[PDB]
Amino acid sequence: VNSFSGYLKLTDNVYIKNADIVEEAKKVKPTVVVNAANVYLKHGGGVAGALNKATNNAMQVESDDYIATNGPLKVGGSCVLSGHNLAKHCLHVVGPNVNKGEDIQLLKSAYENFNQHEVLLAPLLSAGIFGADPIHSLRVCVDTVRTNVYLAVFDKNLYDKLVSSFL
Ligand SMILES: O=C(O)C[C@H](NC(=O)c1ncnc2[nH]cnc12)c1ccccc1
Repeated sequence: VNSFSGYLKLTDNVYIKNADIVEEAKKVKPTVVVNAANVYLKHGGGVAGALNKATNNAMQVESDDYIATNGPLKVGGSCVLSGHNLAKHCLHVVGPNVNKGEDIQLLKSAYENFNQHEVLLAPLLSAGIFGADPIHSLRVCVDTVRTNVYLAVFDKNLYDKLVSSFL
């Protein structure tokens, strides 16, 4: 038993809610919150800007040190950093950004990072301003992630569309 509330059940391991991931994290304090990061860990907008703002820019400061030491991530890759005031850890996962012309096939590789963690609070990778088809991304999530994932969808109309079309 865990502490998430009001989530709709989709498969053996995936739950979904129309919610602000920042507020879900502040409430649950999950072991792992997933950030929809880019390879430079420049947290400007979307999930990343929202999470970083909620940490008072501490996420960005930590991320800049990470990049200075290690260089950029790969599209499809991830790193584990602090969750600051939101979670124990933040798993920064880079899905492909269709608005940058990146390869949508890399979405499955991106979701595979979730399997290294027993339970996660996460956004829908590559959706929103990342420009991929969100129905396709939810499908890839359910068909790739085997650990317990609690998906937070910000946009109400999107959430309703995703639930109503889920197979
Ligand atoms: O779920 C959605 O609608 C799409 C989702 N975007 C957000 O979650 C989001 N965006 C902006 N500001 C926010 N403040 C709280 N959540 C926020 C997203 C998924 C993947 C990559 C980029 C964005």
